[PDB]
Amino acid sequence: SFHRVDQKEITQLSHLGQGTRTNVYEGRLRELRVVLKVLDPSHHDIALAFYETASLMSQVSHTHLAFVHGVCVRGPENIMVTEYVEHGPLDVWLRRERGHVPMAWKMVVAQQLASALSYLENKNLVHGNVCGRNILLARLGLAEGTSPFIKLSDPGVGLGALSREERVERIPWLAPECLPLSTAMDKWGFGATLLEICFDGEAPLQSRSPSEKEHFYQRQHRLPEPSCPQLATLTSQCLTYEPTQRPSFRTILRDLT
Amino acid sequence: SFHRVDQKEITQLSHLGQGTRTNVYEGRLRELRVVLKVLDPSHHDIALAFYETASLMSQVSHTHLAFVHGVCVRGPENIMVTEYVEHGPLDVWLRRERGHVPMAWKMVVAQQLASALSYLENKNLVHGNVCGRNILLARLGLAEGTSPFIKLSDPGVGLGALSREERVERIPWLAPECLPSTAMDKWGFGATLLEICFDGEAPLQSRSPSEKEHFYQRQHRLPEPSCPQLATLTSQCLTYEPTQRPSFRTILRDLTR
Ligand SMILES: CNC(=O)c1nnc(NC(=O)C2CC2)cc1Nc1cccc(-c2ncccn2)c1OC
Ligand SMILES: CNC(=O)c1nnc(NC(=O)C2CC2)cc1Nc1cccc(-c2ncccn2)c1OC
Repeated sequence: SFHRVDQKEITQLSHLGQGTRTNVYEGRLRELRVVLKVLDPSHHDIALAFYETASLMSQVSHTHLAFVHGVCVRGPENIMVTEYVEHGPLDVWLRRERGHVPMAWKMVVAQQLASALSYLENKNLVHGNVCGRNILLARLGLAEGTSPFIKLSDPGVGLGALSREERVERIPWLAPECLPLSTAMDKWGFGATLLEICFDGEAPLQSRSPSEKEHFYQRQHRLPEPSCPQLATLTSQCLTYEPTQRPSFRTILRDLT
Repeated sequence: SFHRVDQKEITQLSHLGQGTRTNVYEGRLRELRVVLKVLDPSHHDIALAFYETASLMSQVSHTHLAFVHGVCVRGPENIMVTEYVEHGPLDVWLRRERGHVPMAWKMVVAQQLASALSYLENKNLVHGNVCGRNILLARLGLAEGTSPFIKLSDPGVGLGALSREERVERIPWLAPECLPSTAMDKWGFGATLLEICFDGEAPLQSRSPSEKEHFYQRQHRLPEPSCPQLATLTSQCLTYEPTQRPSFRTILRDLTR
């Protein structure tokens, strides 16, 4: 379970984006600043998948995971009330500052992403949506002697409710076993996100057509090596088609530090 | 003197604000994150008050004073290359977080500002523009987190070069004797101490130039702070007799107890 929010406590403001089956808005919680994830009109299947995500996030506590205030369930409306994170999604930032993000900064982001993912591994919980967009910058770490500070977002509508078409869109982040749930899928996610971070918010296959994406996974191909050997080995280990072959986050965090 | 920065070394980024006769931009220095204070096309005396400010800031070193990198000369425009601090101006932050800033937080900021201002007093060096806006937050310190870490900015185009209209615009922070010495920063400190107490809202801010000037001409005194721990300190500071204002050595001593 998750905390219930009455429609009278939440105010909608600026549209920020569009998630899988959702529309992201800025909002107020009665007045604290929040983000409202408004689920589109849906079957009970999708509403339940949205609840599992709120629940996963509601029963966790880590310094590098966004907080969930609860869910507001009305007539045809489901709104996840979540933490507003100052500088927004990392992928957008990495594109804005393309060619000007040092290796040291990216490395911190990776340690923080893996610290957050080691905690869900030990509690045998699956995030299932690791990508640049779901990494939020609480602190930019642009000034000397200041490091970036991340906050991994809620995974949105759970993978179990998405269609093949929607799963194909999640490539290169989607684990190949997930194309047709284990914690090993977040190892593929962490891996494809390392690549996205190295290539300054430009993930491999991102421009490719759904068929070209689907074919790459069907033909069992592998993603490019990054432009920094500081992560080249770690990525090859994570981005293996064999789930059992992927390193544990305990191992990853060791391989980083 | 000060360092000469070529325009090849700098990169102008997003605009942050406007000062007296300047436009403030975020930027890069070849690679550090910097703040570029671009002076408007100016006459040799204005540019000299700008060069004098660069010089003051260049030839001083203090933990709680922002760093000046050098000066660039791009056609009619002069660029003061300064330090980028993580959270920017303090007034902006106090207004944003009004009614959520503990007295302790305000007292750490006060001492830190008195330290910077004592350093310059032992050096017999005036600032001339001590106001909330010229208080930069390197560490936010809410909550706890460790406590805040401010940096007093450069004062921009020196007072001496400004007009009556510009000097009036600096009320309530402008010392009354400066409307028609190191004593002026004691008023500036006092006026800022009110600004910090009233959560970034200074007295006379929203008033007309004639109302502001009239308040000073009629020798009218500013409000008492809602912070009782500062009532006497600011009363001693915000006096119309420069010689009746305490030294920063005294303010610091008093602040500890
Ligand atoms: C848990 N809190 C959050 O997720 C969240 N928090 N803060 C911000 N702040 C901001 O943006 C700041 C203004 C810059 C944005 C956030 N989410 C967000 C914004 C825009 C698009 C998406 C999206 N979601 C799924 C698919 C695609 N995009 C999205 O969710 C990740
Ligand atoms: C010496 N370095 C600086 O002054 C300075 N350094 N860092 C930040 N960081 C940021 O903001 C980053 C976004 C967090 C802001 C800074 N200055 C600043 C920002 C915006 C407006 C002004 C202005 N100056 C005079 C009058 C009115 N406004 C201004 O100068 C004080």
